[PDB]
Amino acid sequence: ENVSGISAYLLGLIIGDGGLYKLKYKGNRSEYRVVITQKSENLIKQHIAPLMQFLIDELNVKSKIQIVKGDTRYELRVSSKKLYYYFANMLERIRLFNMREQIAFIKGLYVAEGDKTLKRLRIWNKNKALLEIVSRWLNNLGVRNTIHLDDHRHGVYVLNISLRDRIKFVHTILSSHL
DNA sequence: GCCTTGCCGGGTAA
DNA sequence: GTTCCGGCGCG
DNA sequence: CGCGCCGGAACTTAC
DNA sequence: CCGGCAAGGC
Ligand SMILES: [Mn+2]
Ligand SMILES: [Mn+2]
Repeated sequence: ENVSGISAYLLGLIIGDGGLYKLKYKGNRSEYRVVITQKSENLIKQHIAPLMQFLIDELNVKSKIQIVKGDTRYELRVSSKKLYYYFANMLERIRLFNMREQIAFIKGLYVAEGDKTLKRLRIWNKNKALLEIVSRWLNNLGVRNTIHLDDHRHGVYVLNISLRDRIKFVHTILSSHL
């Protein structure tokens, strides 16, 4: 719906700056976690949390949105087997995202781990396969780009968006909210 | 003269 | 970013 | 007994 | 994520 757009953006945040955790505790206890971390308390509570809350209402998830305070970051957390598989299944089908979903996800991923000086347009990730997919999406949207290994210390790849296509990128991806 | 982008080390924000 | 812990609830 | 939500926070590193 | 540097090209 418009639910798929919000979902693809949240998944961008999750993959970029959080995670999907399937945990096993003694014993045989368990937990399923949807997590976004971020430094800014305002960003988490006033922009990210209400979008998550909208999604929770839509899916009739009964879990609550937890915000947990670490010293270097705020952790938004939903403890929910259901929300978990929802995103986990959405991730494994990522190659089939429609255009509204691609744009939302790239935006979400850029909010998490894009170059925010905008002097340059770059996305960092260890996951080469994920970048190659975002690369294909950008090329279809008329945004030229390149991928290479940027940091040999942690195996981090960078996707570099050609500043030639700067204006089309900032308007189609960053400045579109649907 | 200037824009672009690969390189790579510091350390904040994951 | 990831994975411990102790807690509790529930059929 | 087995399993899933809560509330941390220590622990680790990818941006 | 940031940001200084340096090499290629218009
Ligand atoms: Mn990341
Ligand atoms: Mn981030």
